[PDB]
Amino acid sequence: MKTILSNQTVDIPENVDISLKGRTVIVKGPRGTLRRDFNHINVELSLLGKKKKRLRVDKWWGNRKELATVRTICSHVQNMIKGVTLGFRYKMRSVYAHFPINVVIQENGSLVEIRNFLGEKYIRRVRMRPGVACSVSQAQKDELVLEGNDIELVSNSAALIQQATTVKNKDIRKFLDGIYVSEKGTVQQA
RNA sequence: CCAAUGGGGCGAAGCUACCAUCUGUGGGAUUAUGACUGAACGCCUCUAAGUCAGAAUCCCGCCCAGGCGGAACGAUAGCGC
Ligand SMILES: [Mg+2]
Ligand SMILES: [Mg+2]
Ligand SMILES: [Mg+2]
Ligand SMILES: [Mg+2]
Ligand SMILES: [Mg+2]
Ligand SMILES: [Mg+2]
Repeated sequence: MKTILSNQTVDIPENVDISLKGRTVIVKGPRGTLRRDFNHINVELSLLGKKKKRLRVDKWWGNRKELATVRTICSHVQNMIKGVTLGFRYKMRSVYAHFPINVVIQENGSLVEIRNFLGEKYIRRVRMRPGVACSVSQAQKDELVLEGNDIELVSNSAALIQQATTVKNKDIRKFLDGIYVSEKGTVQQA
């Protein structure tokens, strides 16, 4: 049936000062600014309270499919606040059996050269979205580190190289090779 | 010269043979599929809203023809403003 009211609040930390024009939200703070346009979701955004301490999202007279769309806005706003405060440092491992996967990074995090995967002479030049920085960390042999603010762009850049390092026309249950996401965390801790 | 091209050789030009030689292209949205974020369902989840990769398929290009479709320009005789 049409549920008369569904709502969920987001308590924002004092380091962040959010605002909104219409239904598009912006989140700024220490690391940078992140925007998201909500023109597909059709809800009410109340930015109430002095010092803008909480964001409320209403849905009036919507059945189950639009009631499912209420918590996802809360989740995207909380992910954006987490990206602005802390960030998204996706650590990921290069698993191989025989051939060492040669990974190097061109243009300070914009492109990844992937070489020597199952003895293939073809190289993969996988380009990240601007905003995501790829790097090789210290004290670890096979490691790729993806830094960024937008969880969409960082995890999409992870999925690009994870689907680039795939084994074709073989048994992937035996050939356990490729670069795979290992740790999903933040840049700085809290 | 005649023998309805008399016959037999070689043979210009022209046509001709994968029987000689030359050439045959680039993108877009996407199917299947694999995924990202994320609820419904405190968790999970490729999907519900949103997003990515994606192909002899589809469409466009390149190419062939040019609309009872247009075009700018030139010259306009007893002829136009
Ligand atoms: Mg086989
Ligand atoms: Mg002859
Ligand atoms: Mg001859
Ligand atoms: Mg395409
Ligand atoms: Mg799908
Ligand atoms: Mg796509």
